[PDB]
Amino acid sequence: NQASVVANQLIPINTALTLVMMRSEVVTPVGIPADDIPRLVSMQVNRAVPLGTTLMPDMVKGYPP
Repeated sequence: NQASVVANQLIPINTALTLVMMRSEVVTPVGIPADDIPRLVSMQVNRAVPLGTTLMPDMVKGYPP
């Protein structure tokens, strides 16, 4: 029942995250926790993230839990 951040649209490379890009969903494997969505705003991804992909810690520049 742990929810993760999932891409609500394709997120292009080297693009700053906004709220409309991030939804929460119970997926496996588990990625960045959904509660970290506010922290992620304005952070950039280091690769394109397709629609429906779980955001993982290694995808986000500067992310540490």
